[PDB]
Amino acid sequence: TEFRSADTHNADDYPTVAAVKYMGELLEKKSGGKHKIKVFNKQALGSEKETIDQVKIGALDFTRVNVGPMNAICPLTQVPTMPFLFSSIAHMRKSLDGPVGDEILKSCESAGFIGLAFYDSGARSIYAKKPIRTVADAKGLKIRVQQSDLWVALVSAMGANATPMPYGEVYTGLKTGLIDAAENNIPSFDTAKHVEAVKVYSKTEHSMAPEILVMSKIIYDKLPKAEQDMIRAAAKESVAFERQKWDEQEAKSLANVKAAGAEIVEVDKKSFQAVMGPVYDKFMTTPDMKRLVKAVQDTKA
Ligand SMILES: O=C(O)[C@H]1O[C@@H](O)[C@H](O)[C@@H](O)[C@@H]1O
Repeated sequence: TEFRSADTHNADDYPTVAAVKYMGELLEKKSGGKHKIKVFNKQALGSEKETIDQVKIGALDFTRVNVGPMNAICPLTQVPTMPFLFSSIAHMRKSLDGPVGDEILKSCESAGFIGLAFYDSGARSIYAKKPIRTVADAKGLKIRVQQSDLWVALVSAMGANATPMPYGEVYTGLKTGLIDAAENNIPSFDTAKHVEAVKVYSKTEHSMAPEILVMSKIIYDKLPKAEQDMIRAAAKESVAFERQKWDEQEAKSLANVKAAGAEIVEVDKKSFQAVMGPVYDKFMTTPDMKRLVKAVQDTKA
């Protein structure tokens, strides 16, 4: 069959878009030409939030979204959203590739989603019209976050005025002054044109919230077991491809924003990490959550 998958990013060569297309090619091979995937980027099938609900009801086969908007519906996705959980990108990758990531993916089935893969999204940092070098600078900042209570709390802990909005509204919000800041990785800041509106990128690196690729359980459950396995394998094998493309995009977008006049500011990251204890207290509240946070931070370099 020809499955459909959604992506919010406009660029046809964005790493997450390229990665699901690659998955589709692997799936065609593994299935002897039976199954294919068509990727609808440019949020053609809806915002992230909208596509998650379409997948839930079986109207959309796959969606590639950030863990952020999955935080309430698949609560263990909150774990890798947590601020300063991972010590580095390498640590994130090892954690998500291993039993921690796999447990989180499997946990989404109770909510109607087959978790298939985590894709790299770098580290997220604040961008604004002024530098944010300490949490004191963040106090009162009118900043957009993704649509989850955890995300609101995470940035609120910095003293900022966190405002949940869908991604597609961010560019205009920054241009018109409806919001004064947002936060994201460099490729997003670049490709969504946020850099056109605000130039100061303060490297708070306050989350490494990865992407998650989910399939509709309703659709998955109707396929033969052997074909379910093909889909799982194609997804898993696409992660290495996504990561290589992601590394390349990080470099390209950094060059782009620097050339466009972005001011990249180094910060006292401990200023920001020092305020996050209560976010763990308020959100990492179940035994599974506590065990997974510990498992991540027990992971050896
Ligand atoms: O901030 C956001 O909403 C966006 O952040 C980007 O990093 C994710 O790639 C994209 O999936 C999210 O929709």
